[PDB]
This record gives sequence, structure tokens and C-alpha cells, in this order.
Amino acid sequence: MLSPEALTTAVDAAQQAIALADTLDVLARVKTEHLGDRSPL
RNA sequence: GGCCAGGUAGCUCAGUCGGUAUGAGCGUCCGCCUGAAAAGCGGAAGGUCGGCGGUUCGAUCCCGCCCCUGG
Repeated sequence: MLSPEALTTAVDAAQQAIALADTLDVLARVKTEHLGDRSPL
């Protein structure tokens, strides 16, 4: 699960959803899913 | 003077001498529910753990000065 290849796939969907965040409210949700305490990272 | 105890979520406070503060109660949001609510049940959001530095792959947790609280 640690695999740096699978690790890179996590930062991919993060920055992708971050770049696809159009509003500040969507970002706060995106930050929760990709940077919060329950995020895969 | 030099040593102590404290600073932690919106409020009142626990807790940790390195990888989750599974933080609590209340406060906020969603669902079931109701004409609409609340409780109840179920699901979530939110803290840069007092500031600035030092070490470490990584410090609320280990080192130094200071901000301010009763000692």
C-alpha cells in the first residue's frame, strides 16, 4: 500500500480535484477529501 | 531574581515525552422524522495544540528567547 507508484496516484487525484475546484466552497470540500484527517494521504 | 504550574475545536475543559488530538460535553451541518421544528437515532464539518527558531524522512510531544495567567 505504501508503494511510491500507488503513492503518486494519490497526489494525482488530489491536484486534479484541486484544479477542478471552481468555487471556494468546493475547495473546502476538496481539501477535506484529499488533505483532511480521513484523506488517503 | 532565578525556578514552577497553565495557553488545546465556536464555548467550558481533558489528553498525549515523534507517524490518529479515533478528544469529551455543548455549539454548527445533513439524513430519518415534522405542516415547519426539537428531542431521539444515524452520518459529517471545523483545531496550523501560545508566537519565533533548533533537531528529525516526519515534532502539540525534545532544546533556546519572548508574548500572558495565578503561583
